[PDB]
Amino acid sequence: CKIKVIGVGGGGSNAVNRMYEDGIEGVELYAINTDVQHLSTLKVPNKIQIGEKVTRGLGAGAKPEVGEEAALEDIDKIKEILRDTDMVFISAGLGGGTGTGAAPVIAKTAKEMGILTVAVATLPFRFEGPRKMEKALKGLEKLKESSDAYIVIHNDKIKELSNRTLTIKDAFKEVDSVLSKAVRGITSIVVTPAVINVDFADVRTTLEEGGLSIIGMGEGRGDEKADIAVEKAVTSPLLEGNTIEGARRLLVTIWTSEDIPYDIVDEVMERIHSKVHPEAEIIFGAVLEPQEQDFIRVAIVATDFPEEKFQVGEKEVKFKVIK
Ligand SMILES: Nc1nc2c(nc(N3CCOCC3)n2[C@@H]2O[C@H](COP(=O)(O)OP(=O)(O)OP(=O)(O)O)[C@@H](O)[C@H]2O)c(=O)[nH]1
Ligand SMILES: [Mg+2]
Repeated sequence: CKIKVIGVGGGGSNAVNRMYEDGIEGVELYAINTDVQHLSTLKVPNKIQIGEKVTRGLGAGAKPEVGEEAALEDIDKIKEILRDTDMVFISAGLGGGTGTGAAPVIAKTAKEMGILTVAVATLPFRFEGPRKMEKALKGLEKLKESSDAYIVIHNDKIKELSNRTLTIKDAFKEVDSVLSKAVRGITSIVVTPAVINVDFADVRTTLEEGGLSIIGMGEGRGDEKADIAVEKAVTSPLLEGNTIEGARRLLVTIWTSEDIPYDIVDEVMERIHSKVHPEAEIIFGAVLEPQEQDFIRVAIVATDFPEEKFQVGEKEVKFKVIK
């Protein structure tokens, strides 16, 4: 199965860099940016500029329209990277110019090529201010038109669920860690020899035209680990306003330490089926978590919601038209 992960803009690129550092295997990684200095700092193996003419290699100045133009100008570069691909993850931090503006053009180009197109988009922290969030939400409306599924993660939910950080740098490292777990949990059950592999065909049937997608993760240790992990995952969505229990399709990854036998999945999946929608179609895989002991992590990607709505702080977000 040919899977690619494409980071778009600075934040998106940083998440893909973390995936590389975390040892993602069996996938080809790319970083796309209009800011050439930032590209030069990355360890991601494939580094691609867009927008030389409109930005001169100096970034998009927080203007999504310039990110969009950069992608359109260089749509040939994008098509070349997307050749011979089954699935692509498009990782973007929404709220700047390049991720916000270019991600929809890359997504549309992939989807028109028949590639299973999964956006992995963050919404900004509250400390980034109100204008970055407005721009993020406007861009998300274009990204959704262009994607099979769009996983939306609100950085404030990561902060709520994580240790206090003392630098903005460290706040973003926690975001990158979560995004990396989220993506590696899907890829590793398809393209690496796993505890329980899933067929790519099943990942496609789960995510194709799924639309808004929400993730929740939970860890469990010791004797009650299945119940603890499942309860935490289902009650810890990384986007508010649409409970994981209403989704009609779900993709579940069970990470297991080496000492936990595979049949832990029997109990996990019974508990998940009891908690979520009775008619949900759920596909699941299992993969090893190195360096852990007496441990599982349950990660749930929930999609195919009845309504493509969510909440950010005190704002209920709906889009104009759902295709
Ligand atoms: N995963 C992840 N996300 C990050 C990271 N850093 C940021 N920002 C980017 C903005 O400055 C503060 C930190 N972001 C987020 O990226 C969002 C977009 O910023 P950007 O990716 O730097 O912007 P761009 O797509 O490069 O657009 P430009 O061409 O610079 O206008 C921000 O709102 C942040 O929430 C990071 O290291 N990892
Ligand atoms: Mg930038």
